[PDB]
Amino acid sequence: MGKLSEQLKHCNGILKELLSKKHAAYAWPFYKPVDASALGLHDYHDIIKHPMDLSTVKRKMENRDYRDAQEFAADVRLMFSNCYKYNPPDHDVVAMARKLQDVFEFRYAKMPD
Ligand SMILES: CCC(=O)c1c[nH]c(C(=O)NC)c1
Repeated sequence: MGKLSEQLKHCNGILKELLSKKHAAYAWPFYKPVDASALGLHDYHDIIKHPMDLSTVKRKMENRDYRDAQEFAADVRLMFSNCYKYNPPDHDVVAMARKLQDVFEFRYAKMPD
């Protein structure tokens, strides 16, 4: 297969891992779009202009929306950045984001050339 295909297989592997039971204890806040209204976060969409979550990343991967690994990584990192922008840095969800980003960055680094 081509490099872009092989790199997107690596990306799909990472996505499956981020959604796996292994990481569920800290990944679960990132599974679905933030329901701002339901959670009482009435300022969320004033602060976060581009919401992102792992179900949206999964839909985009399934729809062949991602043309390369860089585009995939941009959405996963946008998801983490939204968490660091919105939440005070001492909040539990930020610790969970940092742990899941550690999983992401270390495996993303193993991208086949
Ligand atoms: C009620 C508080 C709450 O559930 C929450 C706060 N921040 C987030 C978040 O950034 N989720 C990605 C969720």
